[PDB]
Amino acid sequence: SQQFNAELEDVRSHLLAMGGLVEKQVNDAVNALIDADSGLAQQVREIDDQINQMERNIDEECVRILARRQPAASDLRLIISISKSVIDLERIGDEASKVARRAIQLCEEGESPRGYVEVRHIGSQVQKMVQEALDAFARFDADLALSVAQYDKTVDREYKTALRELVTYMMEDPRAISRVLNIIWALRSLERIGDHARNIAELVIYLVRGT
Amino acid sequence: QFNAELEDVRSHLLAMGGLVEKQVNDAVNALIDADSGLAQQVREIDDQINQMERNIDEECVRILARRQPAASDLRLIISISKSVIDLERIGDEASKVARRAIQLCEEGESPRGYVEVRHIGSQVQKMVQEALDAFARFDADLALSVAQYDKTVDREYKTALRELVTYMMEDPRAISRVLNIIWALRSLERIGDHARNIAELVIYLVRGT
Repeated sequence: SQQFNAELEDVRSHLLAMGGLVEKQVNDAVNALIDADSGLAQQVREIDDQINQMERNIDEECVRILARRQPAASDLRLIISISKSVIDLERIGDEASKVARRAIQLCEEGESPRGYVEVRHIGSQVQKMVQEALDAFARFDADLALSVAQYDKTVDREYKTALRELVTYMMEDPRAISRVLNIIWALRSLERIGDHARNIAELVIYLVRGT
Repeated sequence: QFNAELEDVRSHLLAMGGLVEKQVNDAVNALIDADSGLAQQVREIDDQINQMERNIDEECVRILARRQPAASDLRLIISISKSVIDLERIGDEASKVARRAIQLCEEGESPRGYVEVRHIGSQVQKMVQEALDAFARFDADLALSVAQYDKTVDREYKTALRELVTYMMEDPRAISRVLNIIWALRSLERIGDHARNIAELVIYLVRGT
């Protein structure tokens, strides 16, 4: 041991580094959509490969660590929280990358007459949820983690009311359907990003509380 | 010991996979046939699926508690735990398809989309069955064929969407019904990505990368 806990901090810090890269993808995707910025949107998709390769590198790392002799219960909880959470980070990065596709599409089609304030609002919240879940993991802080998980309720709630606004608007202005659907798909991806931040928070709870 | 609990966990996985395939089949059929009873069946199983997932995940964690496994054994258990998340996501997307089927029963049938739902639905159903069969037999050839087919589903989804959108502008009164077909199609495409994910676990376990 006891350099087993070095290699353990190394995989913890690799998680954090992945999370940081993914959080920046969320930031850039949202800005891309709002700013009708194709270049920024493409830059986000091109990161998604590095993110997938980070996830693979972390999974193998968890494998090697585990392979060396049985971990104590708390350590096992940590490795398990890491390997499940890189899946969440990967799915966050993939959703970011879908938002960036919507961004490009809206550049081609013209802006939606509705939904930008909602995208920005939900996006900034869900990006916060990601920072907080990572900060919570980084500090074994199951208090913060709990509130993240709880805030997901209000995000899903905001999503359903924005959907209402946007569907009823589509029925009033059918010419805008293609553009409104793009905002709606982007909002659905932002909601999922918040669902995954919540999952990573719940893993931090399990890690800390033991359950 | 490992061999025994591995077969235990593998045995629960295959049962879970079997229900989920039936869920997808029931949910696609519910939509095409306007059959809300069958959609109800999809939603019922979904609770069992989530149970199986939780159980299977606990078993994996206990197995990881126990030994010190060879790397290759760790890979396998970690991949099993991943694959049950995919199976749960598939189950959940099937439930969404069922919900859409119910709404459509209420609204009367959409003027458009059922041909594409049958088409994409049957392909994605096949992808799941093959992904699971490939996993059951560690057949990496089959796995790779599944993963690569996803691109054609995504392509078919994108052309279906374009045509359904333009149709909704030609006929605004169908908006609510057509949106339901679109949401269902979104779930099916998602089911395809999850079958692709399971097939890719097989490729990784067999070929390394």
